[PDB]
Amino acid sequence: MQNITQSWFVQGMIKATTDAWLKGWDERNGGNLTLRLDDADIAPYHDNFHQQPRYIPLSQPMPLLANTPFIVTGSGKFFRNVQLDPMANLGIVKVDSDGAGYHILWGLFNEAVPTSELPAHFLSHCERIKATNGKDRVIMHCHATNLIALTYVLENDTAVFTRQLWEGSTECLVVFPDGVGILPWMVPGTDAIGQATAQEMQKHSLVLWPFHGVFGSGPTLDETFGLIDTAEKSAQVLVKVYSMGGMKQTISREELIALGKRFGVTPLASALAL
Amino acid sequence: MQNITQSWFVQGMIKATTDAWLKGWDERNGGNLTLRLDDADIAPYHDNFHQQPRYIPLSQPMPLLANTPFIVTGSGKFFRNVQLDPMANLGIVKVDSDGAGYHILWGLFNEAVPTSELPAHFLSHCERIKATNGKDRVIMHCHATNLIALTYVLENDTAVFTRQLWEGSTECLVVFPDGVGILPWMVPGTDAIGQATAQEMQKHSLVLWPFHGVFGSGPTLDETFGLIDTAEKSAQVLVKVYSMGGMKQTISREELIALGKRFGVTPLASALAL
Amino acid sequence: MQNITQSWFVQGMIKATTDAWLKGWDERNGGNLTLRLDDADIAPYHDNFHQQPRYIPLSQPMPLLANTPFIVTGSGKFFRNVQLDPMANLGIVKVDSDGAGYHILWGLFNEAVPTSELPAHFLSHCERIKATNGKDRVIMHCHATNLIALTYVLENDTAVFTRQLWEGSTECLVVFPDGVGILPWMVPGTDAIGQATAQEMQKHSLVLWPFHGVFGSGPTLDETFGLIDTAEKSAQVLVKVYSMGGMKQTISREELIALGKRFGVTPLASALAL
Amino acid sequence: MQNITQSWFVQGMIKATTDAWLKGWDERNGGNLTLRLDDADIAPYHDNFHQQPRYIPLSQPMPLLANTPFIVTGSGKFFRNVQLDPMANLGIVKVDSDGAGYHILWGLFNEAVPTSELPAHFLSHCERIKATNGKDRVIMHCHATNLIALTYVLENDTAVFTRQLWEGSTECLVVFPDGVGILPWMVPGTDAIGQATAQEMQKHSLVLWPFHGVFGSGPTLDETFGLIDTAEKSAQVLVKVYSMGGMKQTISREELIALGKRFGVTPLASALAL
Ligand SMILES: [Ca+2]
Ligand SMILES: [Ca+2]
Ligand SMILES: [Ca+2]
Ligand SMILES: [Ca+2]
Ligand SMILES: [Zn+2]
Ligand SMILES: [Zn+2]
Ligand SMILES: [Zn+2]
Ligand SMILES: [Zn+2]
Ligand SMILES: [Zn+2]
Ligand SMILES: [Zn+2]
Ligand SMILES: [Zn+2]
Ligand SMILES: [Zn+2]
Repeated sequence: MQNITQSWFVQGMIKATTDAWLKGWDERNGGNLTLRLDDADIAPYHDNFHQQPRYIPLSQPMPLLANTPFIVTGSGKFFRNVQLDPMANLGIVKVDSDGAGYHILWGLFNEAVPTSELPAHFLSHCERIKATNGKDRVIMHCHATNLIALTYVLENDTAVFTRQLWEGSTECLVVFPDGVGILPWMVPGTDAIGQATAQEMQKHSLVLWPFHGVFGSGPTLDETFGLIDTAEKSAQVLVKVYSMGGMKQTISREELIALGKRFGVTPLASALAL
Repeated sequence: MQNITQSWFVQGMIKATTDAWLKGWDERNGGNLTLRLDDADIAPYHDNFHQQPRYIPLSQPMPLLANTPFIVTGSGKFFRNVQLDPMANLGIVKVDSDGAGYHILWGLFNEAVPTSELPAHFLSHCERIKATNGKDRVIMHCHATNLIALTYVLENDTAVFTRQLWEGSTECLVVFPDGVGILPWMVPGTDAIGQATAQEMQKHSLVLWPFHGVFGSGPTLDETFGLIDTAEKSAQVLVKVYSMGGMKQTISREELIALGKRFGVTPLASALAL
Repeated sequence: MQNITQSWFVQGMIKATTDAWLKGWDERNGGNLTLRLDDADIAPYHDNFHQQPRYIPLSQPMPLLANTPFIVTGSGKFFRNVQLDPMANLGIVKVDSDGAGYHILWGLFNEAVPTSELPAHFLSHCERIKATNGKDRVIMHCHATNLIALTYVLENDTAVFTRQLWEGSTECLVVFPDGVGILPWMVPGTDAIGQATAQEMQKHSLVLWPFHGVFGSGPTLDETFGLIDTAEKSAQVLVKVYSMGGMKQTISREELIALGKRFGVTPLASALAL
Repeated sequence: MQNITQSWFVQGMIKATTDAWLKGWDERNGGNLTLRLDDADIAPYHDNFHQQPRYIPLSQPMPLLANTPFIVTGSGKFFRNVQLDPMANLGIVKVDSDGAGYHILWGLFNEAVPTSELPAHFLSHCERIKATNGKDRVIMHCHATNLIALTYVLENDTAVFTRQLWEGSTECLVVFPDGVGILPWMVPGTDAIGQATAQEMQKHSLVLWPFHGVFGSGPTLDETFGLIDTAEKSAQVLVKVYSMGGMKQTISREELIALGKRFGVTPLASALAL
């Protein structure tokens, strides 16, 4: 075809990672981004693939993802660098017929260790597929600065934290009416945190990791980035308000109820009851 | 002609939306921008228009806008993306001979729903035309971060809020001597908030929506952006000052009076009396 | 020659104004920048000049500036736009043989009112020429955000304010050992504020206008920008420290004395005595 | 060859300095960056070198660096300008056979004074070579804003300061398990501060200079920048948290212990014991 680096999905991965870098959310190798593709996306470019795509087994088979391709940021790669060398910093993988492993079709020098966070991402993709009847395609982790700061000062409780974010920008209830699930602090990279995050993804499109960052899902790169950006903007507003001594006034429960009815969403009951 | 994407007004819309994106004012699809044009602006490009421009009725006819073209950001579009694909994210519309509806001449894939916020914008354009004897041409809504934060901590009163913004940068009284009208919180997208905003636009070039954002008017894209940027800069200064424990000294009433006389403006009486 | 827009000084004016825009210091038409040139800079380009350069008298003759060319930002122009259209937003002027007026050689559509702030700038250039035996060539005014915020919370006194800025970054005493002169608030654009600023320029390379901004001088665009940037960086640090409850420790008088001796500067006595 | 300005190491120096400029860490001539090269890096370009490379003696011979080339930012140069004119703002130097001096092979107009900070950098390179069995190649000094602010409000003690940075982003213990060494304030540019910094570099990859900035080491430009960026991001989070009234909850000692075991690092004992 044209080269795969000019494909919609490589260009989209470059845009999202670069935008997140520019926001200050992705120091060093902090953050990861995975996008579920279709065969029709990657098929024109198959002669650009690795001659012998490396195979990586999954310890935990995921048959819901059989035969499914993804484009991913590599483990240890810097979001800042994706724009400079997408083939070095991104990979295209395809899960096998059994969901027992994946082949690295393109990128990452055909190496296994830059795909280390994929089994955790894959667990969350699976729960988002089920929760959204296949609409969601993206899992994005970043170190969203104000959301992180808030985890040191707000109660790390889904209802309470959700409610404050809803109050901090009018749009938030409409963008994430299901709220933001808040886990306990957990050691990153473990089976435990991957399972716990996927469990929260059953009920929320946003999950926070206290003293660490955020994990979001959505149907497209832009919608997923925009979801995170909306929560982080509210957080930014809140950090300013709290630094000024706290809220003198805010959006009321009654107003939040009226907002949800107008926009035809069901706000998370526990956060709305506060 | 040359292509319409290189026209002064498409390029100007790209600049304004991109600049607002870069300021952090327009997460996701937050914000909207409409610019009133003349027939002479768009006429050279008419063979670039949609073959059969889609017609959208206005529930509320606006004869003051008969035969008037505009360029607009689409409903649901991201300011960040305007620079990447102006034809997808912007539309050119023209109100009909009766003010009873508009045709989508260009952009937006000739679709109706990305023009959903136009009847509210149009109500404010009408009041600004009358208030400025036709000089004002732009309505801009964005989520200006520090202005939003201030609505949680200052009294949401036109006089009081105006006065603080005037104190937070010397230029402000000269740039917006008529002040900043502050509405109650209202559900967005409703006839109620569109009418209420237009009512405030009779008396002010800036209107704030508590816990949401700002709505500004002016004669050009740059002047309208600059108006908002001036208020938001003052707000940024104020958030820092309030975070440091508040004002030790400030611009006095007497100084604000002297400033207005030198620059030949009439400052809003209620804000000046404080 | 090559076109004058590619000249070192037009390119330098673009860089400085653009960098200041990007810092957030120059909303709207806030700020102004003037650079003293030599005839040898502009001579190659004389056939690019206005056919009949417009003449503007100076109410206050300045014979020290006889025959001297400058490149300037226009009155009412936006720093953001200089990069897009330097000829519209910048002018080259040359003071006449008597210092009684200046000709607009290039730019600004050969119009007088975008040169309105020049008589004030010229007064400060004159005092900086005398104070530096002709080394200083630049006067820069901008709305440096943290410096502005500090004028609401620190005593607006040269010694006190200088001392805090020296404490807020180790470099500051070495970069501006003569300190920062602080005026009372004054109505901008007046003969009074222009004279008062020039009077302070006799003793300091930096002057602050409370609740407004900063005015700096130096030998080159980069050194002048860097001077302002150094003070503003210290201010940024200070705003954070004050927002966190104030200094637990700081640079001592004894340390500031040792710093000045090592770097061979004489720190402003009043600020050092505190 | 191709020109040396397109070499990996000139391009890398441009990227790192530009990125640091954009972060706000390197006002004026604040900051310095040195990268240890191999002969094979520079050899293709030798006919681009100065005809007669200037020789600069070292007062303190450093035989560990005999025959070793480096690329460096010049003394007095602005990080902002490196991208505009790398040959003016960068130099390539090579230490002689005895470690008694260095030749300026390229850049800096073959002048001595823009290499003034090299003997201090070289002392730290020597200790990092020994501490890392030759893996570390980069010394970077910058004025990282939030780290600087924190030195006015936290105890300037290695253990205490390290512990807070570890708490302010989960990654930090894994990225700098050896902690951040904190010196007393010292007059910059002196033999004393260069020796003291090198002494701290024996035990830490990061050193802070209170009321001034940070000094980091690592194997590549990206890893060194990323190290600093990680500490500075944590600092940014902390400044927000402290401005909001302090931590309500944080990462516990027990959690930090579990984190270090999972990632196979030995956290600095004193910081972990708190
Ligand atoms: Ca939950
Ligand atoms: Ca009003
Ligand atoms: Ca003085
Ligand atoms: Ca130590
Ligand atoms: Zn992470
Ligand atoms: Zn709960
Ligand atoms: Zn809005
Ligand atoms: Zn009122
Ligand atoms: Zn000004
Ligand atoms: Zn005094
Ligand atoms: Zn330094
Ligand atoms: Zn200790």
